[PDB]
Amino acid sequence: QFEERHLKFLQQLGKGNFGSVEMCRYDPLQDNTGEVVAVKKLQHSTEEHLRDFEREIEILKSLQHDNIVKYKGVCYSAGRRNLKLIMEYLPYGSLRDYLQKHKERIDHIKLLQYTSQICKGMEYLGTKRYIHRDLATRNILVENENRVKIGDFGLTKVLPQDKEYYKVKEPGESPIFWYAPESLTESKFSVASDVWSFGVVLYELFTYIEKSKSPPAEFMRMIGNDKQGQMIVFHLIELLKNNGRLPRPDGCPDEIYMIMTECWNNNVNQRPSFRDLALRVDQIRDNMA
Ligand SMILES: N#CC[C@H](C1CCCC1)n1cc(-c2nc(Nc3ccc(C4CCNCC4)cc3)nc3[nH]ccc23)cn1
Repeated sequence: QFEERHLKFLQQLGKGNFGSVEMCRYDPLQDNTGEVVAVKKLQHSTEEHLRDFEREIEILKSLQHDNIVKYKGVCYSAGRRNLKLIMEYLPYGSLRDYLQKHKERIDHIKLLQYTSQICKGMEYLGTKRYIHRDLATRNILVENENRVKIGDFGLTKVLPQDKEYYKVKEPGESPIFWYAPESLTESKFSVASDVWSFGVVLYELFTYIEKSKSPPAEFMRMIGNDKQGQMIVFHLIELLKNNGRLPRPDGCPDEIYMIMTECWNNNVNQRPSFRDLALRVDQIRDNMA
C-alpha cells in the first residue's frame, strides 16, 4: 500500500536483533502533510529472516487490540526486495526508556495500569494461540501516559494445532534472563513460558529500570560473576532449579512480589493464566484507589 518513494526517513527509533525501526514521514503529496509512521526493516535480509519477517507481518496484521501496536501496511521495492513493515508511530517510545526517564512521576497505581494492559494484550495473543517469546519492557511501547502496547513480534510463533508448546532454538543471542527454565533446558515455549517472562516484566517495572537491578545484573551477581559464556546458561539453569529468584524490588509490596513468584514457578502447569493475572492486578488497583 505504501510506496517507498514517499517514505521520508527521519531518524532511527530502535534496534533489535537483525532488525530495526525508523521514524519516517509518509508524505505522498510531498507537501509535509503526511503522517509520521514507524517502519521496521531487516538488517540482514536472508531467506530465513525474510520468511520469518513475512510470518511476523501476517501475525501483526491479524491482531486488533487496544494494547497491540497497529499494523498499517507493507512497503517493498524492486519486485519484492527490502520488505518493510509500516506501523503506527507511538510518540513516547519504549516503556523501558520511558519508565527510566519519568521514574519520579510514575507511581505504583500507574505501573499496575500498564501491567493490566500488558496482561490483556497477552491474553488476546493466547486466544490466537500465539506465543510471544520476547516479553520485556524493551518490547512494550507507550502511546500516551495512560496506554501501553505490545510493540514487537519478531520472535512470536503460532502453536501447532495439536500441541501446547513450540520447540525452537535458532542461532544468535537469546534473552536468557527472561526465559522460563524449560525454555533454557528444552527450548520449549508456551503460554506458560510467556507467563514466566511476564513475571520478569513485572519485576522490571517495579525496579523502575534502575540499572544495577536489571535481571541480567541480579542473575549474574547470584550465579557468580566470573562465569564463562555457555557456563552462564548452565549455572542459570542450576540456579533456577534450586529456586533462586530475582529479589523483591525496592518499595514493591508483598502481594505484587507474590504475583512475580507465582509466575516464576518451576512447574509449568502451576503458573497463573493471563486472565487471572489481570483479575488480581485489577483488584489490587481497585484496593489502592
Ligand atoms: N517495541 C519494541 C522494540 C523495537 C526494536 C526495533 C526492532 C525490534 C526491536 N522498537 C520498536 C520501536 C517503535 N518506536 C516507536 N516510537 C518511538 C521510539 C523511540 C522514541 C524516542 C523517544 C524520545 N527520545 C527520542 C526517541 C520515540 C518514539 N513507535 C513504534 N511503532 C512501532 C514500533 C515502534 C522502537 N524500538
